[PDB]
Amino acid sequence: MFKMKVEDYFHDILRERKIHLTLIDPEEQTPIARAAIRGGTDGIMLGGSTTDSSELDNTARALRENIDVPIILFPGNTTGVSRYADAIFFMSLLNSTNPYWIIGAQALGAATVKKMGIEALPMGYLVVEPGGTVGWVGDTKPVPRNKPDIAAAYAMAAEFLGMRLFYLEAGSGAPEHVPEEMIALVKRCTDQILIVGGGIRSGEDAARVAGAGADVVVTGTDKIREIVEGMGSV
Amino acid sequence: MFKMKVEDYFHDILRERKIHLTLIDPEEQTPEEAVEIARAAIRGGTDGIMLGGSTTDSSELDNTARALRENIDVPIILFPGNTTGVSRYADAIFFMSLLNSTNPYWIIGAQALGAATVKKMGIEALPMGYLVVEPGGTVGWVGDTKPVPRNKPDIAAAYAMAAEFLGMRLFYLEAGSGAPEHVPEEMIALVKRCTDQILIVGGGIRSGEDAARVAGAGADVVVTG
Amino acid sequence: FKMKVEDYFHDILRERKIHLTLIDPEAVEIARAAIRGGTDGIMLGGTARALRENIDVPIILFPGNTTGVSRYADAIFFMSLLNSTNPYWIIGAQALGAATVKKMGIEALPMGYLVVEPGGTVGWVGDTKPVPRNKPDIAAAYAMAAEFLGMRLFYLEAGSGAPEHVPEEMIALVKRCTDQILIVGGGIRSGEDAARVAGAGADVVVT
Amino acid sequence: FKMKVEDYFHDILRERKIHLTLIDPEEQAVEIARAAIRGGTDGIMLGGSTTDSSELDNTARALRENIDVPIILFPGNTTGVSRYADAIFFMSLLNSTNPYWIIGAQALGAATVKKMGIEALPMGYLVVEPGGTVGWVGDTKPVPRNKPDIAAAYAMAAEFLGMRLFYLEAGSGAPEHVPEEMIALVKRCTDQILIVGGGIRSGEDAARVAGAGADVVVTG
Amino acid sequence: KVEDYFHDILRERKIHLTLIDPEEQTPEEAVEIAGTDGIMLGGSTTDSSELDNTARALRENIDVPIILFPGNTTGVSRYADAIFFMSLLNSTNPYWIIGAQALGAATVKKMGIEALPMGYLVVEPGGTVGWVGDTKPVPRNKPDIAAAYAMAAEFLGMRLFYLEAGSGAPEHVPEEMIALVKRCTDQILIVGGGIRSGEDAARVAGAGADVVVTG
Amino acid sequence: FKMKVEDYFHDILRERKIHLTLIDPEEQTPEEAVEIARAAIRGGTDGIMLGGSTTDSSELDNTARALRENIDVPIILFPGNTTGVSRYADAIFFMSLLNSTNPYWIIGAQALGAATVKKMGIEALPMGYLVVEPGGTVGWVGDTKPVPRNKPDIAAAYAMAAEFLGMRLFYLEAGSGAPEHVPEEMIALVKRCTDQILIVGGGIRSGEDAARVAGAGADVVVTGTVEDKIREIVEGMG
Ligand SMILES: O=P(O)(O)OC[C@@H](O)CO
Ligand SMILES: O=P(O)(O)OC[C@@H](O)CO
Ligand SMILES: O=P(O)(O)OC[C@@H](O)CO
Ligand SMILES: O=P(O)(O)OC[C@@H](O)CO
Ligand SMILES: O=P(O)(O)OC[C@@H](O)CO
Ligand SMILES: O=P(O)(O)OC[C@@H](O)CO
Repeated sequence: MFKMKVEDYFHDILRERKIHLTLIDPEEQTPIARAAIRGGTDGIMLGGSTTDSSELDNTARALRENIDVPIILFPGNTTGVSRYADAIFFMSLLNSTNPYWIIGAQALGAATVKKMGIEALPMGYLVVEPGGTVGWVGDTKPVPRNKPDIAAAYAMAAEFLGMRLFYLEAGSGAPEHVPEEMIALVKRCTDQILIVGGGIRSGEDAARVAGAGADVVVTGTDKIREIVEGMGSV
Repeated sequence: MFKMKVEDYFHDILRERKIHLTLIDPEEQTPEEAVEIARAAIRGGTDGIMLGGSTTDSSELDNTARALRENIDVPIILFPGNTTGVSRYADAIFFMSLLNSTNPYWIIGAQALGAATVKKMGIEALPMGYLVVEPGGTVGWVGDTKPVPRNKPDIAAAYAMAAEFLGMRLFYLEAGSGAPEHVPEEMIALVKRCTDQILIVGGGIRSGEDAARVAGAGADVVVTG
Repeated sequence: FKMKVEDYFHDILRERKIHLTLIDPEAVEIARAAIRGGTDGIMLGGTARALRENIDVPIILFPGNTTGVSRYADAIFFMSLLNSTNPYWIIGAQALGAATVKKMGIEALPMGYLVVEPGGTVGWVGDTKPVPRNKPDIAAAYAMAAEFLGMRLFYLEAGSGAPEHVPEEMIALVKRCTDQILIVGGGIRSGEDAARVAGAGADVVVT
Repeated sequence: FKMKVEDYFHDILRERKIHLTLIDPEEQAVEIARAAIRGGTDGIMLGGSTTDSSELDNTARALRENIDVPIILFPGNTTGVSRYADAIFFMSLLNSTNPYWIIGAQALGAATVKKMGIEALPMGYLVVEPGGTVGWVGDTKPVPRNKPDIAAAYAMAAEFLGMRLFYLEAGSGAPEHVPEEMIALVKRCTDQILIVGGGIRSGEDAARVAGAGADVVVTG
Repeated sequence: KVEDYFHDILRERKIHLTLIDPEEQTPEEAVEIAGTDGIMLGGSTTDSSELDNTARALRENIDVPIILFPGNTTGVSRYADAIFFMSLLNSTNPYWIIGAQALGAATVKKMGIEALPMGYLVVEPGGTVGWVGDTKPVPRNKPDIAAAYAMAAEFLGMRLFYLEAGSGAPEHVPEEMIALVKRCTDQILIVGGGIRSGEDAARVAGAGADVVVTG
Repeated sequence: FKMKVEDYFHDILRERKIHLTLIDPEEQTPEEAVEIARAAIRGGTDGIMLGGSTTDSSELDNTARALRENIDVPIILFPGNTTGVSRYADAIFFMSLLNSTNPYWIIGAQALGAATVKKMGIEALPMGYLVVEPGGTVGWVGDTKPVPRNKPDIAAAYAMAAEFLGMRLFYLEAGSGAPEHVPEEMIALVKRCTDQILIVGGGIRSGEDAARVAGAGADVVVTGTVEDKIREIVEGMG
């Protein structure tokens, strides 16, 4: 459970340091969080995939009882809403060619998010030139790694549309994380909480990305203390 | 000129009454004539001048905008139909997403292409969800939309709620220029109940009676062209 | 509920036409009323509804999205929204939801899903071009293509609350052109509405 | 007298693999068919292009004269139908972003197929990286070679939709054939006749693709 | 020859074209159907051999041009005099705009067939081609949209423009819209749709249409 | 007094191949843009293309005005959107992005901008616009499926389709800053199949790039990213 707003919780940490989140997939796990908190994670991301909304419920239920960091929903589809979470990344897949992933899915799930109490964090979601499975399923045109002006352009548009958070996604298991240059440019152009995930395995991966401008660092694939150490090194 | 935040000005008015905006098209008359229309429209007690509604030459836009910014003291707000709808002579821009388009260009593409320009200029950006209702008019057709049916307010509410969650503080229920009937009072009423958005309404609003129903139905802002 | 619903269907179709009751999500009372009214099954579409249990007719999931899969059901109309303009509703959603259907035991009935004018809400959310009521040649064309692709079931959807049900001409023509279990829904309120649809060729009626 | 092509296929699959030879009507030649049967092909696939339906008819007629194995149409558009064939791969290009290649073209060509007697084998058609010309013309998002889970997802969806055959397409002339992992995975997940084509030139390529799970191998 | 055939006639009067469908009657019956100035052959995506025989049957027995009116790549046949090589402009599907055309271009070049560049626009309600073509029919109350497309088509080099109400359409491409489109471009303006009565033809032709098509 | 731009082209094409210099208004001021033009003209460029980006039309006008004052070669608009129209130009490439998956870039944008082009005096040159691998930013923004470099038949197919639809000009686009220009084989095939003024841009930096591209069949050569480099390029094309 988490008493207060997750968004204020984020600003609270950001006064002093950078934020780390651990991404858990229910299909893969059985209702790791505790280990990642012993490493120094500041929150648990839950979802990322299209899977039956009951393995989610059980994993979500199990977590809310036993951990004291926020559970934030990371929906890969409308199957990603669960009342047992503390907040949801209410995201738009901005660089999709399919309106379903941009606003369609979002419209169908809004009543569910509202009927429940869940805090909704507005987030622009942008796939970078590898992109992993989400890039493919999300019908995206991945942003080339050497075209940061494009990423920055979408970051600026997201902000003007009211999205206070921006997520640079290289896709799960990306060989290399989002380019340092791309992150820096986005940080230069907006006042958004800049989140970066994908391909971040080593503390050095975390140092480069954190140093590049990222306010938040997401990881799914202790390794965590190595990572969180890395993000402190800068 | 207007100097201060157009959004605070809106909230200032909303404490006491509902807002009215006049939509002028640069394509349809000369800059002098629009000032005439504008200056005239201020006599009714309009609270601002919306400028756009069409995809047209960005030089007529500039010229009409310049002429207005000099001669009126109410806010000049851009109502862009494309990236051609941006001008530094305006006080704010409705930075809008055409939510029920089947084409990503009208949802995020155009917005992405014009954002650097909007930031390079000083223009204040009001985040706005833009939703076309049946019949949808010309913008419905050009915008590659599936107009929200008039007997499907649940759909309107669904997109309005999502817009809010995405950070869009304003919502525009658009029936399109020359709409035979304004957006149904039912749709407006439901949308107002479900969100904490400034609910803007345009399309087919001609008479005071239309304005009484639409405003009375829940609309915080009414637009007439 | 043992066992195959497709066999349950064929067994009945030997003697009469099938009726299915569509429940939208918890009042068991509605199912039981329609079951003593002589319905042959419960369609469940928009979520547990473990409440059967209390029923002895099949529970068939009628999904509006990937959120429509539940292990307490007996079968799923595993459907493709054929006349959608969005690949998501034709095969995309189906591909993302396929593993769950296999992970559970749920029997999957292959079904073509076709929206007819006016199309209702499913037509709109589904990004469809509803088949016009005076264009049955199109309906038949899609029924045949669906069948050639292996879809043994075909669903003529006018959308919930349709002012008029699917045209009689359209139903008849599709049945003449294929060897499918022909389901028709939308706008069916009166027995007379049910008389037209049933008489025209429909093997299954939904209300 | 003549048996169905699907039944013909199952008869072989009881004992051994299955091989089909892909002929393009546009590119030339009953010589090629006759030659490939002496090698041990089990059938002749006819198509691969969107091209005039007269080059097809003529090639189909000539073939139907000189061989005793099935002629199976492999259509690139509604122009790929000819009454001189024994069966048609009635396919949906599943990972296309364009509804025309998924169901639209199929809807337009259906009556023509019905008017003729042609046996229609229901087949899911999936383009794998790199994808070749069909990948480009077909408006596809090729399934990446290290994302077999995606391939398996579509094989399962195809099956649930009634498609008894599944075609893993790497595109004509692809440098690498569809990966063994993907083939292995897709065969594990469905009870479909699993066809695999593209880039299979050497005997080793066919041994690997066959060994990985492919029930049918295609060579053009 | 066929484009010149057209310009010569329009000097004095308006052109009329008769639309015959190969699917709907036998070639003998088709030769029979043929004061019309030409025979259009198509309207559908249909068996491509029904096309060939009907074209042959036509090509021998008449002295007016047989002009292909393709609904898809199945619509090219070597026995015709000309082809409307057309783009379905207000389609949401790139296949009907340029995709099909690219797939069919080599066939047209391989034959000698004369290709007339034509913008093809479905107007409300639009009929079957509008539906199959994945169109957003131009509303009957928006001639500005039609004209905008007529102008863009012309700038792209399309000398002919076709205002389509759809086969069997209950009502006209509207009087007006034709007028506006004619005012705004220098194209050979073709109109089809539910033109049934002699009264309809006076209206459509008089309104600005250079060409009237009837099936 | 002034000559249409297409006739200007035909005149040069009687004897030699054409060179055009592509300036982006966003990337430098009008003063600096005049410098590029004037330098590019002392090297034998035959014209100045104006566009290349989706950017506010006030930088365009100012760059366009400044040019119209100081040079006597034609100013041709190279629009990236309807914001790419300026009344101060001599002609516009009225183009369709043929291998886009989005109808907006194929005809939609063109339809919304047509009234403006007609209302102004601007000469409209009909042009098929085809993005080749890698495609650059326009390939990405334009929602394209870039023609693979080993698929000249695809390029030729669209070139043939463009011509039949009345498009007298064809542009093979490798994208700004492309590591390598459009393949020779691809250009050759496109020239063999049509009688279009065949334009090629992208990745053309050196005189050899231009010699090879020119030699392959290209009637026209566009270059932007790179001042008297032009003299090498125009030399190469001889
Ligand atoms: O590659 P990993 O570390 O699993 O990252 C997951 C990705 O979804 C974060 O955005
Ligand atoms: O009905 P009018 O007065 O044209 O106003 C409609 C306007 O909201 C369209 O943008
Ligand atoms: O109109 P009813 O009877 O509810 O039927 C609708 C159903 O077929 C689809 O939801
Ligand atoms: O011609 P190849 O490369 O063998 O490929 C066969 C077929 O699968 C391609 O359509
Ligand atoms: O059959 P009608 O309604 O006369 O029209 C046919 C032709 O106009 C179709 O383009
Ligand atoms: O690589 P450059 O020289 O900038 O050329 C690109 C230009 O041709 C865009 O089409």
